[PDB]
Amino acid sequence: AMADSELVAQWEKVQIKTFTKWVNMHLAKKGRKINDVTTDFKNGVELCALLEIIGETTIKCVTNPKMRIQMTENLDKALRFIQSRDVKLTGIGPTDIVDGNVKLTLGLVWTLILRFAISELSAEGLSAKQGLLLWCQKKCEPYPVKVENFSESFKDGKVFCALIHRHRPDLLDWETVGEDDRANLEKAFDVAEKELGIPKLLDVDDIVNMPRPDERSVMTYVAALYKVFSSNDQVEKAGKRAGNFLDLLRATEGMVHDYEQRAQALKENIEAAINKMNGVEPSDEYHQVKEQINETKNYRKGDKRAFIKEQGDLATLFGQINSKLRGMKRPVYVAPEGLDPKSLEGYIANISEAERALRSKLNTAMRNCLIALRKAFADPANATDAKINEYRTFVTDETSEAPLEEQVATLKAKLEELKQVEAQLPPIEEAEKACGDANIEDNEYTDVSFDDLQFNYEQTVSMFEKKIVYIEAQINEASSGVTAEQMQEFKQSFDAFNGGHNGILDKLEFRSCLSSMGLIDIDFTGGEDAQYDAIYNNVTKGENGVSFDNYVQYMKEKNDENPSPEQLNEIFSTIAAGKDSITETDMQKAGMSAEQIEYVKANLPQKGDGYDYAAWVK
Amino acid sequence: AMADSELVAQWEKVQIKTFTKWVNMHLAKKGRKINDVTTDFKNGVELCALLEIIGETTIKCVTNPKMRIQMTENLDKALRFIQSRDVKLTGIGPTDIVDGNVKLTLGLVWTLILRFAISELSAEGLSAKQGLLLWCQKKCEPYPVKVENFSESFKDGKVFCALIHRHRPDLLDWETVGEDDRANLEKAFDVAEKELGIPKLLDVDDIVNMPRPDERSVMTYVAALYKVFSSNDQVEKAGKRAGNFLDLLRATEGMVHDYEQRAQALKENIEAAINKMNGVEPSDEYHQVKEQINETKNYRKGDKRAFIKEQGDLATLFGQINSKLRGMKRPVYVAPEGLDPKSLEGYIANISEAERALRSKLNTAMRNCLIALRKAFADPANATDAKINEYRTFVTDETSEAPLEEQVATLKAKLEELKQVEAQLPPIEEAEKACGDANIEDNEYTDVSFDDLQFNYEQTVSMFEKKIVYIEAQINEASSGVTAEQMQEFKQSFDAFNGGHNGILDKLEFRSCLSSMGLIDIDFTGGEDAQYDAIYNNVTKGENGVSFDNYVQYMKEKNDENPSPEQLNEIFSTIAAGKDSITETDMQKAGMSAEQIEYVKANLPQKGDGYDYAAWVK
Repeated sequence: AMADSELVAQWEKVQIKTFTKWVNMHLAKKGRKINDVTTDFKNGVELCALLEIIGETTIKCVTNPKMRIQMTENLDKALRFIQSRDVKLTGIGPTDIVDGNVKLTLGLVWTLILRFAISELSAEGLSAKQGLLLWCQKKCEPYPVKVENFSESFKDGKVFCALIHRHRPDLLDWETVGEDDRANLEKAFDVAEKELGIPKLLDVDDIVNMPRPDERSVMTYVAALYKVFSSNDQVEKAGKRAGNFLDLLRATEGMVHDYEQRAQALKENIEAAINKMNGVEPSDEYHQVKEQINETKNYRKGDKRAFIKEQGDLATLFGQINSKLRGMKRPVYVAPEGLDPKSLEGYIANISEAERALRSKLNTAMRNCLIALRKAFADPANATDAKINEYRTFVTDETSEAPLEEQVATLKAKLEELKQVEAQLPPIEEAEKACGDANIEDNEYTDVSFDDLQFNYEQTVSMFEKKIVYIEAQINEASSGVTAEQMQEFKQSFDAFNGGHNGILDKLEFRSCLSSMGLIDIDFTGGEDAQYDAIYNNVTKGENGVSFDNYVQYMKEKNDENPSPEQLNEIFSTIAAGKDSITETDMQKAGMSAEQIEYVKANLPQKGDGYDYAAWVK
Repeated sequence: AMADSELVAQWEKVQIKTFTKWVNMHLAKKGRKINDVTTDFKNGVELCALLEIIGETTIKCVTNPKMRIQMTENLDKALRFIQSRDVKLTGIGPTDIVDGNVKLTLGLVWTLILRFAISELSAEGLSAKQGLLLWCQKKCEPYPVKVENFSESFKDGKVFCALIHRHRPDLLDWETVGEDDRANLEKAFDVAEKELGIPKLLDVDDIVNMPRPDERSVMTYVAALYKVFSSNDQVEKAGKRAGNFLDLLRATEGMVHDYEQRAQALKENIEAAINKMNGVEPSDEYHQVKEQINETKNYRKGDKRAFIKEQGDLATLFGQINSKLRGMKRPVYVAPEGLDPKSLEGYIANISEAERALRSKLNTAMRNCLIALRKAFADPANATDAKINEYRTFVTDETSEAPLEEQVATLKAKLEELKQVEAQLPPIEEAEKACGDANIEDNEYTDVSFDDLQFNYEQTVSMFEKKIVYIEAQINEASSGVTAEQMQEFKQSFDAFNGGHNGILDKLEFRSCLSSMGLIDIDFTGGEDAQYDAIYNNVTKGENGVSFDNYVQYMKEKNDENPSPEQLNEIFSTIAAGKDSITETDMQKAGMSAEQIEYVKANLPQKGDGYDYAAWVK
């Protein structure tokens, strides 16, 4: 019977803890927390922040008021906001909150619970407390619970469970509740804490011990029932975070499209290039293989660069996107068969093999091409040097005992044959020149030169021609008055003066010849010599040019001008008047230029009084 | 006794022939000849030419006078010249010569013989005939001859011989004359004819037959005695011809000096060149052998040309001078030993051999030089490719069963060793480049390239580094919250973004990295991003750069932003208010962008009314 009064005190102790737990449930949204409503509101600051959250209005209370006037001034403005909303003002002034009056402060925390948690639940004749009760009565209708108030009804804790299942059957089982006061209460409070976001405003020990739980406290835990809604409606903002999370996944999905676009391009472009290398056939021509070698240099400078680089970059892309997935705890991306990075690396290894196989083909094409070019020249140059030298040996061979007229037949034979090789020379000149265009600079094949060929040819032909004329001259020594060794001299000069093998001496050629022989003082280049013009007319019968026959006729006439050995004897005799030794004196009387005389003196032997010419008969 | 009168007639016959023979002896100097003095003077022309030779004066008689007046006019002027010189005029008029009077004409031919042959031989009381007789008497003093007149004295012919011997003992022997009238006479007349130039004015038959030879005739043959002098004094002009002959020989002698000067120069210049070729030592350097090869090209273009040409020209000079000698019937010129044309030809053959021996040495220098250059590159390239590939094989070999912490020790071992080969690469690059400067274009020695070396190196080192980090990551998976496959992704991106091996991410490098990951919209090149600047400050503690440790710390914080699999479950539950299948409707009420919704619809499986997320718990 005594129970009544005793009960009220312990209720106050419970009501102070639960009212505290209700304030910092809203304050925690702003990082703020309080220990005790009866002491932490004395400065007015913590009330303004609580009013600002539940009120959606900016109050500017003085952040740490030290003197009583700022605290009281604080509560005039902060309280005036409270009073603006139809909360029951009743007794309270600002000083009542500064001075820390328990029962009035609890009454003030009570009014803003009705105003800000359950106000709208007024319903055409229903207070905040009543409508909330009817709300509770509705929600547990399927359940074997008896709900009369906010004390006795809640004590079993069977009604706490019935509210959560009705809204969320997912997280709390019903076929569970029995004689475990502690279990069902803890069951509810932890469920509210972990998935509903409601703090355990109520202590599990403090309810099982008491005859009745405090109405206001349990009424307050009713604000906690809605504060679970309140939190979730703010966790719909937390649910909008998953929109950013959705964005990230959708972006990550996109970059795999960029990978696959690029990976396919690389596979395409590679297979293509391999084919171009595999498609080219190595040349035979040097300049062609040179260009073919140059085209592989063009690849390695440009596309090869690009093919290795993109492969790496795509290995990086792949790893970067899977970095994202792994970190967002979604399953890893695997690429479509043969387009994963390691298969991409393999195509690189495939083209790195195609080029090496083609450069190998092309190296060897160059070697073979180059040996060809050297053999092009060496093999015929060797064969041709051999021929021109066999003929050389032959005209050099002094010894033949056969008749002289037989010698020239045989000689003229061999020359005709050797003259035939002349033809095969200019192909050899080509092949040497072709080696110079191919910048070849050694030839293991031949030590011969084309110039050596031409010189050996031209030399050996002259040796043939020179022997055949000379043996011709020895046949005709008989019939005509010209020693074979004299004909040689004539032919030697004539041929030396006739520039081509046009078989005649020009007007101009003849002059150069005679000026050499000193038959006219060398006036050959410039002037129009009346003397020469007369000599040339004479010599060239109608050949417009000096036939060799006409040349020899001229020379014979020049020779015929000269005196005989014995005719020259008589010439001297006449000077000396028959003396064998010729004195300077009688000779002088003959009147020769001193030059003439000194020449005699220096030439022929002195024999006493004069000089002998019996030596000159020899 | 009767003899007297008979004798006079035959004398006239003899006197006409000898007077004729005397006229044409002088006329022959002008190509003119007459048959008969008694008939050939009737036109006056032949007398004028005879007077012009013996008189040294130009008469202009009418060249062929047809009418008697020109002939007579002719003889007035021509006779007047005769009369000018103190010849005895006596009876003769011009008509006497036209009419062809024998005795007067003979008398006229007689006077000009005295005037023009023996005049000056008048001597302080002596006629022309007498002084000539005393002249004869003097000259035969040593001889057993008796000289009284110009008839009987000369008949034996012993006096004719005595005159010639006295002047010229050379050509007619004295110990000879006997009873041969015919011999001594013929002996004299032929001697006078061949060497004295006097025609046989006297007939050998006509003297032996007669009692006396005609005085005037034999007197005339006395003019022939002097006409032999007269001829020789004109053959002193013929002796001046030998001055021209002397000139020719002296010129021919000169040209042998020009030959010897030139032949010596050629011998000198050749021996010298041979020595320069024999003196050069073939190079080892390519560019050097190239230049050495080029110097032989310079010879063949220039000096070789000149050396062959001068040799020929001097063969021509030699033959030309001996042409002159041979034609002037002097003995041939022989050249001083080793400077004759055929020895000159031999020195040509000697230098034609020195060049061929040197080009052979130089060909081979090139070949050996070039093989060196290829082996320079091929041998180390082959050895080095082998090493980098043995290490490649090793990191490729998947299989080792030994502890993971042992694997990384062993791995880091091999990498350190392989890293050592890095050094030997740039010498190989040189040797390849050196082959390009030596324009080598094939290499039988190696199919390797330097680029292949560098790529195989750089690739294989990355493969080592990538395995060692990954096995490092597997050791530290335990202690720190990062899967080894996640570390790989981090390291792969980081290394990909750090340009050098400076072990940090730049301000600039970090941006490029994050813009890639899309952690800020790609504003990386241009602008000064307040956001990024704030992020960079945060991340780089004081490294002025992003340490990898700092990079991983950043990435871990980005990962920590993401929700749990089961945390994400609760996020969905809250949207559906505890429904397992999520309807478009309640979700829509949550207010996601339609893009978000369509993404869900397209991603997760439809399970009745809504879409399942039990799949996403996996």
